[PDB]
Amino acid sequence: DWPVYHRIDGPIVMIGFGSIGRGTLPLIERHFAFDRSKLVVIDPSDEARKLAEARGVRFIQQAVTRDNYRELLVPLLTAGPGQGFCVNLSVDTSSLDIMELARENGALYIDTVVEPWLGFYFDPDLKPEARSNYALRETVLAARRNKPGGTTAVSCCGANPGMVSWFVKQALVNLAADLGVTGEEPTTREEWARLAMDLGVKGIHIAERDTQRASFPKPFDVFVNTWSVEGFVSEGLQPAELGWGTFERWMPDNARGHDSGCGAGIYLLQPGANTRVRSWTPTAMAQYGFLVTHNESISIADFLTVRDAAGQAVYRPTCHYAYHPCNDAVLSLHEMFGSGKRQSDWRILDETEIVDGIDELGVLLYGHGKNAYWYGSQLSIEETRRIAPDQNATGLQVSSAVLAGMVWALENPNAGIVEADDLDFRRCLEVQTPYLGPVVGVYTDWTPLAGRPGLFPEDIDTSDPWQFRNVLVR
Amino acid sequence: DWPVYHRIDGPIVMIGFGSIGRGTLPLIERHFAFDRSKLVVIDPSDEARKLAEARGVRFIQQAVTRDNYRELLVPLLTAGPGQGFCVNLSVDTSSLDIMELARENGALYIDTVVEPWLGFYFDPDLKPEARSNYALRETVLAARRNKPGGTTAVSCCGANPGMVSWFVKQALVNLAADLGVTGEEPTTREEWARLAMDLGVKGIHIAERDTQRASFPKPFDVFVNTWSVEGFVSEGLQPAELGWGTFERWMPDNARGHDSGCGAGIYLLQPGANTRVRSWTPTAMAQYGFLVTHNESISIADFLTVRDAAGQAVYRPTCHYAYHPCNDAVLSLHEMFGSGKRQSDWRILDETEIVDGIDELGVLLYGHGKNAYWYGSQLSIEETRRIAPDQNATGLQVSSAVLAGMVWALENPNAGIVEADDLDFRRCLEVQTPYLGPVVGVYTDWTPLAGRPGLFPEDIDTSDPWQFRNVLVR
Ligand SMILES: NC(=O)c1ccc[n+]([C@@H]2O[C@H](COP(=O)([O-])OP(=O)(O)OC[C@H]3O[C@@H](n4cnc5c(N)ncnc54)[C@H](O)[C@@H]3O)[C@@H](O)[C@H]2O)c1
Ligand SMILES: NC(=O)c1ccc[n+]([C@@H]2O[C@H](COP(=O)([O-])OP(=O)(O)OC[C@H]3O[C@@H](n4cnc5c(N)ncnc54)[C@H](O)[C@@H]3O)[C@@H](O)[C@H]2O)c1
Repeated sequence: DWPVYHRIDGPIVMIGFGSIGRGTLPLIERHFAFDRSKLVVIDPSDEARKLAEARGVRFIQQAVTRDNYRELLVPLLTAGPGQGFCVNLSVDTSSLDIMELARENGALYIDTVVEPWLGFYFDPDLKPEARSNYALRETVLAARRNKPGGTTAVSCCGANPGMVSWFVKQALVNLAADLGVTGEEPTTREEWARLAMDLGVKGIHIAERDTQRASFPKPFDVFVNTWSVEGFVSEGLQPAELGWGTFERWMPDNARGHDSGCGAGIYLLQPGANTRVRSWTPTAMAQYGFLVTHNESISIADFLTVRDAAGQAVYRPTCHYAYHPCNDAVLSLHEMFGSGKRQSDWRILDETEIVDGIDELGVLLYGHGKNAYWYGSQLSIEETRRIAPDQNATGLQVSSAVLAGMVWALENPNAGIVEADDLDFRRCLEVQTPYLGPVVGVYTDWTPLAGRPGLFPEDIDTSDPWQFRNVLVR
Repeated sequence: DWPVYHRIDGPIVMIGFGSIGRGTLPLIERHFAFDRSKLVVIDPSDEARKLAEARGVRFIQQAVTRDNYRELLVPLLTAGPGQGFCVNLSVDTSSLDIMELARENGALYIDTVVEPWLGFYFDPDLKPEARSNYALRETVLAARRNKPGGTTAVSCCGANPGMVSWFVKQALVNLAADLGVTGEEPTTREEWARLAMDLGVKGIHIAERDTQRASFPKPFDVFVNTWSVEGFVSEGLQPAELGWGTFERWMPDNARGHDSGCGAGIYLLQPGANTRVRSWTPTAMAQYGFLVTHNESISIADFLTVRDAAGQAVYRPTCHYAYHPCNDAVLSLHEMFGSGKRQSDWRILDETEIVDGIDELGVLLYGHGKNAYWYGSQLSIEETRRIAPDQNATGLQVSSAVLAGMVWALENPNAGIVEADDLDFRRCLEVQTPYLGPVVGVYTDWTPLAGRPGLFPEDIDTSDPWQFRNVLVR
């Protein structure tokens, strides 16, 4: 039967009960020991309230805001007898501020995104740079520098960001092994970074194809998705963003860097969900992905940076999302950008509404001796239904990653603010793998120059197929 | 009961029996008197053969080619008694060569496209300019100059090109009435061009939204459309192309003109089916269309050109396609361009497969005192099934236009080579309108600058919303 990993000795406060909350709650109940009355869910939605009442869980129907979060969360997280756990799966709330509050009060914390308080994403007085995930991530890095160590808080530990950081480490180990390179696997950041450099990894796509289909066709003027519509549109409207490799020799005219921070990122002055890149997955083969900004695009490139004695970067991989969402979400983006405004309505596909499909989610390492290697999960909706309730394949990859992060935080409770790249990737994947369906590594000889140039002139670099110049759809 | 317009006493030679041929044959049998035995269908496919045999129509299973078309077609065209009619609804055949052969033998001719002999659309030695619909149309204009008058041959008389020319004339008439512009209805090309100028029509979109949906979801690696997949992909991979208005102040860097010809066009060094434009239809409201090359983009702009004494163009409207095909076709394009190659299979949706939807097809006249005016057909699949067999709503708009052109040609059989713009639009709409469902004119305050600029800097022209600079998706 199911492993019980740990006792939680205090309140469990779940903030948000949308698609990921609904998928995560049963895993928390499944895999942790605690008094049922210790758990409470906070969400402003009536829909969420009715579901929570049906599950028999405590529910507080309230939006967490800048104005009320201290008054609301501090008593709940410190109810005792010991250390509680704040599980933040919301939108419109500040990850940074709630995280800092949890840490001040000795409660563990996990989220799946660096979310700002409501109002941030569409503030007209904000420059595009300030709306970037690079900038949000830097607030977390600064918080860590200001308060090193202390109670563990896990930032951005979903499927992506989150799990895919663990896939990158496993992929690097697999590439090395497949070359006949034997020896101790890296243990430090510097060793991982040098492994990527030594293997000649030029860059990484977070290469995803969602093939989940609904029993009903896409309705006119309804945005459809397999996870948060609000969250997807939000990130989709942020600037296109990528971790920027040292091998790159070209960037578009509307690309910009950053004055400060870890130094690993650029962004484009255009929305990521209307930016296309040429990419590849085992089931899709060659496909367009959208260049949607993601925390791990920066965090992985940062993690895998090799610096010289002077502190200058001598190696860093390119890293970015290449997202092909479900067909109805592709159509939803076409409708939204085509109308110049958000649809009147939206819906997230429930498992009962999905006829078939998978969420194929992995990391595509390219530029090395075997050209390209994809490593990740091919979780189907059929398998999902067999092993976890109240979610689709997309949800389960995320909720199981939150599970793994919670297990790691409980096992390593004095580690301070950490990213998915900081966790024991083997332990996390050990906890998560029961919920990931097939997990496979696949080589391909495909490159962004396959079939090019065609019948029109193209600005391409034939000496280096994986240059962003060739990947970006222009 | 249905009107029988004329008796056809000679052979009726239908070249091609795909989606449009299948929809047109029943209309021909319905609306003309002739012995069924004088009908002959020529198509290389087994599928076409089985369908023709089921209809009891003579069938020749041959591909018409540059090598055989004279030997194959001349005896069919001249079998008598009296004048034959060549109804050309094929792919991979030269419209020009077959047209000249019909004329040389005294047979009437109609088609729905200026198609080249097989090999042209992907000939690697052709310059982009030579692959343009402008260049193909010039071969027809040259033929007309070379042999003025003579037997009627109707070039490009489907739904679009074809019907939309008649919609432009009716729209201009409606606009004049609404804008209070006085004068007699134009009766010459020169008078039409002057009316468009006097109304201040800056440009015209062929503004289409197809909402037909199938009872099955789009299959992976299958291109799905409501009409010719081969024909759609061929034109989609031709350069983006537009009739170019005198009001335009900007063209993109990869835009090019023509050294010779009528002078009304430009093209872009990129495929039209992967080129988006901001447009509008009554059912879609604001939407993306694809800037797919079309004969009427050039023919309508050329037709509405006003010249001074020197022969210099002083007024010309912009004119181009702004096509939003059915959702499964939108997905098919994303798949094809994302993979960089055609799908391994394709299918055209049958009326028996379509669960609902319309083919909303009209002309959007803009820049005048009432901003924009859309005029056209909103034909539904439900209505289509009630009034015509063996076709969906897209098919019926095309087949009924072919019917109209055939009636016109019989009533005007010595008019020489003509385009849809040369036909009497009232007579043609009188024949076609019973098959068009609701035909409506709608005004809108929408412009391409609606909601712009937004979150990111945009290269827009704020002085004139309808500039191509604002329409083209960059
Ligand atoms: N790392 C990853 O892989 C990953 C994957 C999916 C989702 N996410 C993130 O997880 C979060 C949730 O995703 P989802 O699919 O569950 O979203 P969702 O849209 O389905 O649900 C969001 C929930 O948050 C609630 N909410 C809104 N304002 C709130 C407030 N002030 N306080 C508390 N709750 C509030 C809503 O009522 C809703 O029920 C999002 O922020 C999303 O970006 C991360
Ligand atoms: N103006 C318009 O509005 C409009 C609209 C639709 C279609 N069209 C055009 O009309 C034509 C037909 O469209 P469709 O939907 O019927 O196409 P389709 O693909 O369904 O059918 C094309 C037919 O042509 C046949 N064919 C191929 N090679 C041939 C040859 N060498 N000789 C004779 N026949 C041959 C095929 O076997 C097939 O049955 C296409 O060229 C298309 O572009 C125009």
